[PDB]
Amino acid sequence: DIISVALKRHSTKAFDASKKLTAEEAEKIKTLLQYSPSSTNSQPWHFIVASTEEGKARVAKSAAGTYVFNERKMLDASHVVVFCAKTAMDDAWLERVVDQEEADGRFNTPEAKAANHKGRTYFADMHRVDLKDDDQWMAKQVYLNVGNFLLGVGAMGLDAVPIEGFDAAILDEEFGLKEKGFTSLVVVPVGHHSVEDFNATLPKSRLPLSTIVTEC
Amino acid sequence: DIISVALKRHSTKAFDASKKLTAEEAEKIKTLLQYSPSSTNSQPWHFIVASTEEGKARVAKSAAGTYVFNERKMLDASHVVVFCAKTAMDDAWLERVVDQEEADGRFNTPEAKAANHKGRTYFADMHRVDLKDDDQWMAKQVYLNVGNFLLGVGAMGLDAVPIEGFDAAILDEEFGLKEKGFTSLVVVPVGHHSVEDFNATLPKSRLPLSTIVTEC
Ligand SMILES: Cc1cc2nc3c(=O)[nH]c(=O)nc-3n(C[C@H](O)[C@H](O)[C@H](O)COP(=O)(O)O)c2cc1C
Ligand SMILES: Cc1cc2nc3c(=O)[nH]c(=O)nc-3n(C[C@H](O)[C@H](O)[C@H](O)COP(=O)(O)O)c2cc1C
Repeated sequence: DIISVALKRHSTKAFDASKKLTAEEAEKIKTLLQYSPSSTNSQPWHFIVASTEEGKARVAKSAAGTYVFNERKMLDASHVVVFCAKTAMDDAWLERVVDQEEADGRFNTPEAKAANHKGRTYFADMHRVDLKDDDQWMAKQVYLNVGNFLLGVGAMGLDAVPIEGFDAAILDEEFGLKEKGFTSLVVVPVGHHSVEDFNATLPKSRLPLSTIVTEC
Repeated sequence: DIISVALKRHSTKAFDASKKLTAEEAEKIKTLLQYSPSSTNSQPWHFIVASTEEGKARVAKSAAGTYVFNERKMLDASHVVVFCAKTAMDDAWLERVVDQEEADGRFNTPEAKAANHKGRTYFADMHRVDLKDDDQWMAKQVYLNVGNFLLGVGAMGLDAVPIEGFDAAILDEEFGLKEKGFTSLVVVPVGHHSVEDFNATLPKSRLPLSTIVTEC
C-alpha cells in the first residue's frame, strides 16, 4: 500500500555501513532516476551514483564545515545519488530528447515529430528567452525527480535521506559539473538504516489538512 | 512492484469524465500531499483540491488561449490539485512546524527541540536573507511534492497528468492566492484515463542511462 509507505518512509539519520544494495536494487534505483517525468520530457538532469568508498568520499567533500553533520550519511550509505540540473537549456539537448522519442516510436509521422519539437522549443524559449529562468525551471524538474525517487526507494523497502545540507560549489568543482553544464542540487544517500537510526521510530509530523488543503 | 509502476504510469491526455475517485481514494490523495517530505519539514505549500464541476471550471480558466490543449484534462478529471508554494517564509510558519513536531512527540528533550529549531532557522535564513531566494527554495519543495504525488497516485492505480501549461497569474487571481500568501505552480488533474488517451499506449521515452548517469 503506497499510502502506508508514505506514512512510514523516513529521512534516515544513520545507515548500516555493512548492508549494501543488491545488484538488482542498484539497477532499479537507476531506473527510478531515469523514468521520472519532467516538463516536456526535458529531462534536464544528470545523476552521479557513488557506490565505492572512493566515490562516496569524493561526494562527502561537500559535507564540509557547517555541513559536517551530514558527512556520515554520505559515507555509510550503500549508494549515494547526487541530483544535478542543467545550468542552461541548449538546443542540442532538446534535439536529443525529440530524437529519442522518435526512436522509441512515439511519433506516427514526421510532421508529428516536428510539431513536438516546435512545441518543446516554444516553451523552452519562454524560459530561456522571455523569463530568463530556464535554470530555475530545470532545477524544479530535478526536485520533482527527487520526490519521485524518495517515494520509490521507500516502496522498495529501502532507506534514504534527502540532503540539501552540502556545499554545492565544492561538489560541482569535485566533479567538474560546471564545465559539463550541470550543478548539484540534492544528495540522496540510499541503503539500510542502522539500529541507531532514531528517526526510524519517531512519529511523522505534518501540519493538519485543515491548514494545507482547500477543497472546492 | 514500484518499478513496474514507474515504467507504466503516464501523463494522461484524456480522462473519462464519469469515473470519480472513491471517498477513500479522495482521502488518500490528500494524505499523499500532506506527508511529502521537504527541506527542514518546512512544508511551504498549500493545495487546492477541486472536485466540483464549478471548482474544476474555475481552475480550467487558467488553461485559456495557447494552453487550451490542457482545458479538457482539468474539466474531465475527477479531482484537480493545484500545487501552491508560499510566497515568503515567515517566522510564524517556522514556529508552527517545530511546535507541530513537538506536539507530535518528536522531541524527547528540550535540547532536541532546540536543535531542530536552530537547524531550521539557520537554513531558512540562508534562503530568506543570505541568498534572498526563499521563493525559489519553497517552489523547489513543491515540485518535490509533485514528484512524490505522481508516483503515489500511480501506485494507487489512478491516472494523472502534471501541468505547467497554464497561466498562474490567472489562477492566482481566480483563487485570491496572492492575498493568502501563495502562488500556483503546477496543476495535477487526477482520475481515470479514457480509451481515447493516445498517450496511454505510446511507449515511454527517456534518454539512456549511459548519458544521464555517472557511476563512481
Ligand atoms: C512539471 C511538469 C509539467 C508538465 N506539463 C504538462 C502540460 O501542461 N500538459 C501535458 O499534457 N503534459 C505536461 N507534462 C507531461 C510531460 O510531457 C511528461 O511528464 C513527459 O513527456 C514524460 O511522459 P510521462 O509523464 O508519460 O512519463 C508535464 C510534466 C511535468 C513533470
Ligand atoms: C530537499 C530536501 C533536503 C533535505 N535536507 C536534509 C539534510 O541536509 N540533512 C538531514 O538530515 N535531513 C534533510 N532533509 C530531511 C527533512 O528534515 C525531512 O524530509 C522532513 O523533516 C520530513 O521528515 P521525513 O522525511 O522523515 O518524512 C531534507 C529533505 C528534503 C525534502
